[PDB]
Amino acid sequence: MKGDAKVIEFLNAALRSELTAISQYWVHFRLQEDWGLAKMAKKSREESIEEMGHADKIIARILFLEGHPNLQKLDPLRIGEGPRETLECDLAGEHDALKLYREARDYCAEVGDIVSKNIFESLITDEEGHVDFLETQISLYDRLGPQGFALLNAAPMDAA
Amino acid sequence: MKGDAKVIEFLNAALRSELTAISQYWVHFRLQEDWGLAKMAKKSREESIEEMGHADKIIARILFLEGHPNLQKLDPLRIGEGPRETLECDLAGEHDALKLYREARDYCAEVGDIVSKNIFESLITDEEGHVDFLETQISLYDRLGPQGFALLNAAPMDAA
Amino acid sequence: MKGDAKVIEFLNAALRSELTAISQYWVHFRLQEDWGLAKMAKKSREESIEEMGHADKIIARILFLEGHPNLQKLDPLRIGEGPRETLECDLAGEHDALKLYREARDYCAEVGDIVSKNIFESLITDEEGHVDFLETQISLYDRLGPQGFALLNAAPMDAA
Amino acid sequence: MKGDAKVIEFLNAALRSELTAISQYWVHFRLQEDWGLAKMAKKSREESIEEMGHADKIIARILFLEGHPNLQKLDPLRIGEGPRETLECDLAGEHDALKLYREARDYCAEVGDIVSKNIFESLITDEEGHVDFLETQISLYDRLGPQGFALLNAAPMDAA
Amino acid sequence: MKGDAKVIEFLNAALRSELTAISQYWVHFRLQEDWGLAKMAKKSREESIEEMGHADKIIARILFLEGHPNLQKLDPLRIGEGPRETLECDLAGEHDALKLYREARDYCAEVGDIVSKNIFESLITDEEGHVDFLETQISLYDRLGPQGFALLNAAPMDAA
Amino acid sequence: MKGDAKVIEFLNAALRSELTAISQYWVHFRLQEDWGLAKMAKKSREESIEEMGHADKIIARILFLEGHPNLQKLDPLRIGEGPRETLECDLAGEHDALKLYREARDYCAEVGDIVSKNIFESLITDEEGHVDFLETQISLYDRLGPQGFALLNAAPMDAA
Amino acid sequence: MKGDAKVIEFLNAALRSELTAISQYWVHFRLQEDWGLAKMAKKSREESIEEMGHADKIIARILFLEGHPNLQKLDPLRIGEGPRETLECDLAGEHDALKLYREARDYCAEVGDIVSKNIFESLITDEEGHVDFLETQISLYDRLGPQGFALLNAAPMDAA
Ligand code: HEM
Ligand code: HEM
Ligand code: HEM
Ligand code: HEM
Repeated sequence: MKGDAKVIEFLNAALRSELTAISQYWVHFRLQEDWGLAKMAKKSREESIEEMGHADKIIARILFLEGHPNLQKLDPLRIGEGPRETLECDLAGEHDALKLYREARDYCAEVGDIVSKNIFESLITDEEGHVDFLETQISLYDRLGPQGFALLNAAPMDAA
Repeated sequence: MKGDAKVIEFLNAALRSELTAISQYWVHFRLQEDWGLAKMAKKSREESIEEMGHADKIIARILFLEGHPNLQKLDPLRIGEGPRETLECDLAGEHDALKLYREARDYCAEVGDIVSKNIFESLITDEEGHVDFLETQISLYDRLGPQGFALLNAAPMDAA
Repeated sequence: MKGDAKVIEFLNAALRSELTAISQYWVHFRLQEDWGLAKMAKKSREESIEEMGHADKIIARILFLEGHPNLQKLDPLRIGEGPRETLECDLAGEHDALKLYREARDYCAEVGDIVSKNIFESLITDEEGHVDFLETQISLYDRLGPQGFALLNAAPMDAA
Repeated sequence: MKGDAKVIEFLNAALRSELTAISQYWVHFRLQEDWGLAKMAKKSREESIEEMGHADKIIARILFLEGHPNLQKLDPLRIGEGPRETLECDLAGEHDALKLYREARDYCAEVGDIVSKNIFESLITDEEGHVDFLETQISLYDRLGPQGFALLNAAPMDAA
Repeated sequence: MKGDAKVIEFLNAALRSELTAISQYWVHFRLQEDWGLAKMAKKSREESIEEMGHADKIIARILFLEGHPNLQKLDPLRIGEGPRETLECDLAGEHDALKLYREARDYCAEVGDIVSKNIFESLITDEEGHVDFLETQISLYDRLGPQGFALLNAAPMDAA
Repeated sequence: MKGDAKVIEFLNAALRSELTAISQYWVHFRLQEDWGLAKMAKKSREESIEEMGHADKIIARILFLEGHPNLQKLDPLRIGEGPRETLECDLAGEHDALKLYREARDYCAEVGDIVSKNIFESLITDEEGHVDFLETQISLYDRLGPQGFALLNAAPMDAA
Repeated sequence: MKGDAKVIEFLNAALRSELTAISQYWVHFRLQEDWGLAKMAKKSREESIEEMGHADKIIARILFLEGHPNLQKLDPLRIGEGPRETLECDLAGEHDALKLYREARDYCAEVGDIVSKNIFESLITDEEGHVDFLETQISLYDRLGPQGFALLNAAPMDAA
């Protein structure tokens, strides 16, 4: 089914946004793992794998609309150099993604592409979910303090 | 453990090579799925997920050597526009990767980084495995013919 | 139990014939596997393992008759360079073996070695079984055609 | 993948070495069985089947490197005429094989064929394992004495 | 079905041969048991029960051919007075039986009694099996020596 | 199999290094247990038992090469007097061991002792694994702080 | 609980005695394994692991009494060069240990350290157990003779 050229552009931009999130979360997972914050690390791994799912879903929609998925580049990565910074960087990436999705979503509605519109409403919904979580974690980070938060998310020497 | 600067460079190049393979295989999976060649598609999905594993393994080694993993860019993608071309493109990517790995591997040996050396020997071994498979598939493609090969790797209308 | 010198000669010739078949079938298995004709390959592997059994059985009979089993040489191998040729080469080897077994069998009867005679009748029976199969496969090969036969005996990319 | 002509030569020589071991072990199994040394016989059968595995593995590597596996001939067989001699003959064959493998292995390294190199390191490792075992058995043979060793490896009249 | 008078004669002679073997094996079982060679004894018991089966099979064939089975007498028994002698006596009895069976077998063939012929081929086959075993045991006896062989086939004081 | 005198020297040095690690880890386990840091203690016990395995493996290789394993002495022990010091002492011991293994490993390669070489590559790989872990733990120790780290690795009064 | 300085000295001497036994038994296990005396070897492995338990128990008591466990040295090792010698060397080590334990035990009683006293009574009891066993084995060794004993404790070629 031939799709609206601009909807395809939006989908490809969202895809690039996702590919960026995937790598950012995965690096954070690895980084957090090496810091000994296993519990924080597992969450990052999960979020990265969630984005992989979004990316796949989007690539399929692009092909169906007869466009060409472009995974050649990523937007700028934001790698935190510490526990709190990674939360900040991930949150920063979510806000940019939500901005982009709300925009794409409005355009899909205007052009009448119902299915593509709902995909963005679904993505918007998932991203607000991550935002909710990160905000709660950042809030808990300040309340507990650097050491306390690290303790809560660290693994004992005899773990796994 | 501080690592040899050039070993880290090689690891980051191998990582970029892998991130490229991951996306190339995934696009091929999606493309093959839309062509109705489900069986060919599932194989591509598997190979893409194998590369994801390699990438993760490499990022961890980089962090351990105290380097910084860089997933900001991918090498040029090779997207086939048909069944046979995708096999060709994937095979082309394997040869470039093997070339790079044999090079990195020699350098690790020369510098004495035993563990990093074996990682490249492991990657070289896996890639020769994929090459073996692709060559057999390309050979089978020419023997069966375009239609015959597509038939062998297609899914009936009542599938899954 | 001391056996008839010539029966032992026949047994050693049959053994050499079998050792030849074992290797011919095994190479064909490997060759067919690399061609992507897995189903054809599995049959060759089975036949090779059947011959291994015959060989073992014959070596035991030779030792019992107090002779010396000689596995130092094989008769000329017939390696096909393609699907149909391998069927032809295997069929060619069966005919030579049957010829030899019918001869040995008559001699065992003449000399009165009942048990050795039945072993050759058993071998003759198994070989006629393989001949039956190969003839049916060759016939099916011509009916289906090169591509069709290869298709029927090929494995999909997502196999095993 | 086209391979180095000399690596293929080495692989075919190793193959010939293995085909030789297979038959030597199998004859020893049969011989030992007729002597009533069932326990010694079962070990020989196992070792013969191990070599069969090595041979298969090597034939596959040869085909992948686009060479032609040659199973037409075997190196000279060494058939012991008694319990201790068979141990000696098998040990003699191991030393020749190890010599050949260490040589092939060095060449693979020099030419940079990593995978083929590791195959020879794997074979070298397995062969040193058999050598270890045989040396321990020969040592135990002299300590126990001909009759004692035969007793330890013999089966009672009511066995199996 | 009225049978050939001479085939019936042969069957009755074979029967007498078997009734003889049954008792010879059973006495040997008992003797060996009293000597404390339980493992040697169990084998003799098994062989005796095998012959019982042969005898039954033969009596049935005789009745079918409308002849009269005669179990009134046995051929001369051969009772060994020691471990090795019993093996010798049993082996001596096998050779006489095989001689008789090969003779009966030829006659059945000449007269065209197919079924009776195969019975003798079956008996010949079983007897060569026992001969094979006994020869291996006698060989093992000389290799191990009187004491060693007795040890291998003896039961500990706390057995069964 | 007679081995290279100097390879045996290296193996015995590696053995001494391992016997040292075994006792150092075990004392640390006991010490940490008495401090109430059960989780830290269990990890030390595991590492000590890992080294026991290495030691056994090395003693076996020495005997095979016909050398004489020498477990009469240990290198200087490094007993920490507190949580962080034990991590430091264990890390210090790993670096010395890696130094020794890389040296032995190069020599095995030079002399062509393939199997012994791989044992050192295996040991080097395991030790880099422990180093990775200890570095992550030391890093986590400074991030959490003395009290926080002790808390994370301590057992409640109602434990086990 | 601060302990009697001399009790701690005795405990550390007993510890050194045990660390010595551990290594002596383990070397004997390995040696016996290479000789092909698997059954004798498994017993040595068990005894070595028993001593490991004693050592651990003693180190814990030392720490509780606020002393410092010293595993830096071992008493002189006694490595037998043959089956019977290893039994002799192990027995020699037991007698020295018992001598030391009876001495430490008396001192603990005199000073009133009840718990430490019972530990030595427990060790004395276990050691007399090993002595009982070794004496029975040495006696059985002379009764059976070198070859007979080796036979009883050897493993067949098809073992494990
Ligand atoms: C940044 C590089 C990537 C890394 C490090 C990575 C890592 C992983 C790993 C190791 C898994 C296996 C499941 C598990 O570990 O629990 C996984 C699964 C998956 N990845 Fe990736 N991945 C990467 C990129 C991608 C991208 C860009 C795509 C394709 C568009 C993708 C799509 C998927 C999907 C859909 C799964 C789920 C598979 C399943 O569980 O059935 N991944 N990835
Ligand atoms: C020289 C004469 C040979 C004899 C008498 C012999 C005997 C045997 C026997 C009795 C089996 C039958 C299956 C079983 O026991 O489970 C076996 C298995 C096997 N043989 Fe042979 N063999 C011979 C040669 C070979 C050759 C030339 C190859 C390949 C180049 C080979 C490779 C194997 C393999 C891979 C198996 C394993 C089957 C499995 O576990 O799936 N054999 N052989
Ligand atoms: C000469 C003295 C014989 C002795 C001491 C003897 C001993 C034995 C023993 C102890 C059994 C009892 C069942 C069992 O153990 O399970 C057995 C089974 C048997 N005997 Fe005999 N037997 C003798 C003669 C015969 C004869 C003359 C025949 C037939 C002509 C014969 C045929 C059989 C058969 C067919 C069985 C198998 C039963 C079954 O498995 O269903 N036996 N015999
Ligand atoms: C001198 C060299 C030593 C060697 C070669 C050695 C060997 C072994 C082996 C192979 C194990 C591994 C686990 C298993 O087999 O299940 C074991 C277990 C054990 N070892 Fe050692 N060991 C040595 C020294 C020690 C020392 C110094 C101690 C303590 C002071 C010790 C205490 C133990 C304990 C308590 C276990 C029992 C594990 C359990 O059952 O939970 N070992 N040792």
